[PDB]
Amino acid sequence: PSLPPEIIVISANMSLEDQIKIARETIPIAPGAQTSEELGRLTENLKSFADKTFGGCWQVMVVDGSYWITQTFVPNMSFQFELYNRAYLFWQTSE
Amino acid sequence: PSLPPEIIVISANMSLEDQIKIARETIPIAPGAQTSEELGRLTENLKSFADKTFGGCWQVMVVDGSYWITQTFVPNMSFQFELYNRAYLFWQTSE
Repeated sequence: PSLPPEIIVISANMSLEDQIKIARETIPIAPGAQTSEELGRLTENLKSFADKTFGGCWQVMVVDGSYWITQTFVPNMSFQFELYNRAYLFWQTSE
Repeated sequence: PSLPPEIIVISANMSLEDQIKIARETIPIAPGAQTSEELGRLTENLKSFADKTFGGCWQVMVVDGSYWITQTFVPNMSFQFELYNRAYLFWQTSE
């Protein structure tokens, strides 16, 4: 057990186990979605996936493009990975 | 007064007054930067601007592209605007 090659990690504060099961849930339903409500309830079923599995309130952000974040202290789990040149940002916002 | 026409507001939890001074500081130095060594430390002198002016720790994310966030309760000031088709996201992470 390791992360699929399809998934390219940008950043993680997280166990591989939790990265992997984010992997498994994401890769099948993610590439189907292309314009805006495709993605709108995609993020939402990803958020709703995390809250069920990992606990707390989660924020899921999807990006088509390139980005730059200041670095600051970020308290909860965060996972950032590219799947087929589309970025996925996960933040647990509560426990 | 009002916001310059260049700035297209995506979301705000903020006074116009505080939105405007983000406009003021951003528009001159933001469009100049294209490289990652530019933008990487652009976000940073934007963050470092907000922390001095508005207080607390801020997270500034710049995007070249299109994006989708889940909707959730977001506690502090947040401003999101497009300037010359490059989006700028501000989050105060503490006060």
